[PDB]
Amino acid sequence: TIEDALKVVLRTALVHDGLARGLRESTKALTRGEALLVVLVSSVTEANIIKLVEGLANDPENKVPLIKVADAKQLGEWAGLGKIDREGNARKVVGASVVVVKNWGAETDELSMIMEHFSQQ
RNA sequence: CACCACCAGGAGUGGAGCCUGCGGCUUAAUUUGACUCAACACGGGGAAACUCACCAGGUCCAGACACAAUAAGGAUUGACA
Ligand SMILES: [Mg+2]
Ligand SMILES: [Mg+2]
Ligand SMILES: [Mg+2]
Ligand SMILES: [Mg+2]
Repeated sequence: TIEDALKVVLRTALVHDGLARGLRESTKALTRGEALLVVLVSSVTEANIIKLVEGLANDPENKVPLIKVADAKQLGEWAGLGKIDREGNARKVVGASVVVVKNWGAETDELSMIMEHFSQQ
């Protein structure tokens, strides 16, 4: 439970339609006040998705949430991309790089837990 | 036995001009069914479009669902001039 509970803050976020999944979507979404928590890959390739979304979320005003995690293929199952098959093993999905969140669909204590790790260590 | 037969009759039709239905001819198409009574102002069929089925052209999917493929560093949709 050492900071891999970001799945459950994302999973309750999806049920209240609050993930602007996708490089195009996220970049559009976080170029407004919608940017509420952001999740990034470490690096996929060629370093420029890494440059681009970081510079937009590093604006000179308060809107700087940023969380740095591992490769994208896991991350799509960490978000909602449907591969349930009513819990069956089959992965029919792809992996996203940048998920930006709006409104997080919840009141979770893990939601309480997560920002504090984002704030204090 | 019977004016969907005759008798004694009446009013006609068949002639004419138009209206309408069928065959034919023509047509890109002149959509089609029904040929004695028991087909032919019949399909309640008096069709400008629609009806509409025919002809000449142009859109759309309104091809459920399942399994594969594709694919959030975009599977696909819409459009101003
Ligand atoms: Mg006459
Ligand atoms: Mg007729
Ligand atoms: Mg007729
Ligand atoms: Mg037709």
